[PDB]
Amino acid sequence: PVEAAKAEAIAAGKGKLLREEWSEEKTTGEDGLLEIDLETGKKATFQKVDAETGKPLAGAVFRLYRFLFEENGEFVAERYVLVEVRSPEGYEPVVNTPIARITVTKDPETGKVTYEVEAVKNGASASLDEQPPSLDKTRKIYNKKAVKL
Amino acid sequence: PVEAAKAEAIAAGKGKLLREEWSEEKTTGEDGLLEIDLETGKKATFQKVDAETGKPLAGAVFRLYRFLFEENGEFVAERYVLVEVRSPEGYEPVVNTPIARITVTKDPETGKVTYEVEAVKNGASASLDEQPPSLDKTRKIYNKKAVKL
Amino acid sequence: PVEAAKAEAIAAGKGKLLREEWSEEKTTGEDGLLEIDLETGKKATFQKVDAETGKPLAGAVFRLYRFLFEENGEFVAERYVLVEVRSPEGYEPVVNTPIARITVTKDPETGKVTYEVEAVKNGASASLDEQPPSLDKTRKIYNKKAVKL
Amino acid sequence: PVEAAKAEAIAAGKGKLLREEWSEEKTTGEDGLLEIDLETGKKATFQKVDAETGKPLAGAVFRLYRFLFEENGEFVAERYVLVEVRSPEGYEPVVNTPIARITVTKDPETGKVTYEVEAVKNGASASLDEQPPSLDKTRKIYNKKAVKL
Amino acid sequence: PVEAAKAEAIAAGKGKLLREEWSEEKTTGEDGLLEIDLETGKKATFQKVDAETGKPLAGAVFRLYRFLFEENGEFVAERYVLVEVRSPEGYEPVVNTPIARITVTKDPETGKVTYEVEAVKNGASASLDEQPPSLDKTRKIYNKKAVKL
Amino acid sequence: PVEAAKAEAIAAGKGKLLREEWSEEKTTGEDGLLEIDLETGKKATFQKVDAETGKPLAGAVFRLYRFLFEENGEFVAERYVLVEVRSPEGYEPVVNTPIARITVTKDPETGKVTYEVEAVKNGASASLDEQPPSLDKTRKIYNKKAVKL
Repeated sequence: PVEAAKAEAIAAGKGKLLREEWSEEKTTGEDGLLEIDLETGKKATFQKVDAETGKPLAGAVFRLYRFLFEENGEFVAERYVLVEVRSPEGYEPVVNTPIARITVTKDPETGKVTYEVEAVKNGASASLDEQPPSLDKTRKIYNKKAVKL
Repeated sequence: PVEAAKAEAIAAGKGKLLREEWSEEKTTGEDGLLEIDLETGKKATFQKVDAETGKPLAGAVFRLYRFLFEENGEFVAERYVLVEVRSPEGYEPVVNTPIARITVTKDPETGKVTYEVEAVKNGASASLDEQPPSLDKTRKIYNKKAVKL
Repeated sequence: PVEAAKAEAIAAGKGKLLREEWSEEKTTGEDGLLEIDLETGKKATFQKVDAETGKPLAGAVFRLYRFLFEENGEFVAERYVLVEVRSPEGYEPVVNTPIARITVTKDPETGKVTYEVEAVKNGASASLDEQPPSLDKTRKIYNKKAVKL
Repeated sequence: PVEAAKAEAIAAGKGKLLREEWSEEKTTGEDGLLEIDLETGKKATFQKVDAETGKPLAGAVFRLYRFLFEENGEFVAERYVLVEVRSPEGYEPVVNTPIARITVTKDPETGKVTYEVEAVKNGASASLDEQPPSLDKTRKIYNKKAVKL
Repeated sequence: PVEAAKAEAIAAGKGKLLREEWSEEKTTGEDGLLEIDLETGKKATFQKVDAETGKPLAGAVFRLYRFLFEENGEFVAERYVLVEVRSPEGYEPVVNTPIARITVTKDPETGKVTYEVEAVKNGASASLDEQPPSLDKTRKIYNKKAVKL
Repeated sequence: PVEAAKAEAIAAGKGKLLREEWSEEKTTGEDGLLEIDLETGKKATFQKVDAETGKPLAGAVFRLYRFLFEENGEFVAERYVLVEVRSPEGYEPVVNTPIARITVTKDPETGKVTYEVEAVKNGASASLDEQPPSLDKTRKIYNKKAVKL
């Protein structure tokens, strides 16, 4: 979990680990919504939905890990990793699996904050949707239901 | 190992990682006993026994990891994790698997030290016994022997 | 990856984690060569070769992780871990698997730097060769090709 | 400066230094006002005034230092120290002198944030006013003007 | 205070700061005694006495600062610094002045703990006595009384 | 010393302290020369000379402190501070006084290393010369001799 999150958060190039932080475990409601507030104050929105019906799912537990890296001995990178702690009941198990990666890159020539959301390419019962990496719209997360009999 | 120990040690709520420490690898003797001395000076006792005969087992290697967390931006939590490095010879392999979790919670209203021992719910050849979480008695650890032919 | 590297780097005895560092991802060329420059300035040479033909392999991605440990509350240990990020195309997958461990032990009685290269005993499609642990010669790394049909 | 601020910020009891942070140097305007935003979002207001006429003073440079302490091995204390970097022109010199100390004590039994503002008892040309230690009103800071001839 | 203690604690050679810790403020009783317990468990004894009469002095406030240094990129040095926070009433003021320095040097060839007590050569109203630097006997600290009229 | 060096090294803007390092105490020879090797490998040259005769001075003790700062929550600043530990014998005392400040600013748009040497504006018996802030030439340091009778 914490290191798999760290491996997805580590960027390309020389680097150093400065801080490991995490939020509280959040439980999705009937709207399937997960609102994570970054340190900069921006809200990144995710939605846990059924991979077939698209119905929003309650009972899914998430946790957001925050990593601070020194990059190239010149910058401080802030990389977030969203982890699904528990899949919703009746759905295929997703225990401590990273889903999304958020990179906060501040423009050096006096620019505003820029956020970029990537997906973790790991075969699991849950996966982030495919969309241009920006915080404009809500990013869906699909969960495979466990078929009985 | 170190992060699986960290994942079991991370509590519920906002948190930050402050320190990662570990003891020396200890090898159980014929009494099967493992005495771990916490930073507070208290001795937590564990016993490696056969899951069927109950005989105490020698040759099992353990290591105790100590994690310091900042919880809710107000407290410093000290969470220990016992890890079995190597199962005893002739027994099913248990390599770098967390077994127990110890939480040191000091009462804020001028209270003494309180210790709470939980078990790691991970299907493995070794597992901690079931008992009220207190350092009153010795907590057994059961190991499954590898049957030949 | 990062913690599996940390588990191989942790030595025997009381210890504490001080720093986690990593280099840039390096891609082996047609010579199969991987030159890693330690903090002391010494060059450790590795070569990615086919486990059968011995041909040097290009396209393999490596990353070197550096860990600083306080050992026994008296010394500062510097332990490197070489990790293969991606196996060369057409070869069996080796994703984020530690391969080698390098220990920098400086002689306390005013001695020069001494380097010791061990191998990670984990069954994988890639493995370090067998040789006395010293930085005298190039240490080969064997990769199993994926046979088609 | 930084350590004199640290000495005023260190509380009574066992303690450890976790983080040293500081804000930007702020320059008082014609209103003499200095608005410092703590990490919790609260605004502590100070006013640089003449010790005799009471006129608000511009040109005074301040810097706010933030210290994180582990107290008694159980809590994380956040102690702020206001430092006057440069006195206003024509006034007696106050170079890198601590003035006020702010302690953020969060009630452990699920209570809101409580802030307490103390003064540094060091004989200098500038000094904080005397008032109950709370963030209800603006705390004045008096500066002694340099009389000519 | 904290940095003047750090300057006396910094040894000769390349070094790095790892941890800053301090004990509680202790107040000398009628016996003038100050018992400081190092992390290793040893007790270093000091006695605050009048520089002329030799009478033990009560009301003196002390604080022990503990510094952890990485020395020469090979060792972890533990350097203590005793600081007199307040001189006893009726005696010349000694505010936040370092007095003694304690170095814990563990023998590398499997030797026991060795402690060495030096004095801070700073002209002040209080000063440590002169004695071979070992924890065998109680080290006196002399205080100059303020003569009236 | 260490904090006075830190105060001169702290730049303008939001900041955080990451590391405090120092070199070995160096003693100037008959050439008065002091060669400090930064972490980047560049050599900054200083020369201790008499403020009147200009004769190079031996016996002066220096120490170079290195500070790593996080600036504006985006960059990692490396600020060096040269401190004169002891003035040469027969010269006015200069004990633990900062002299020069070196800032290593790497150009963000893929530029080489740039070094800038400032002087500490503190009235003392020793002072750095006046020259454009670059590592092109040797920067002299003037020392006032103590006149007898």
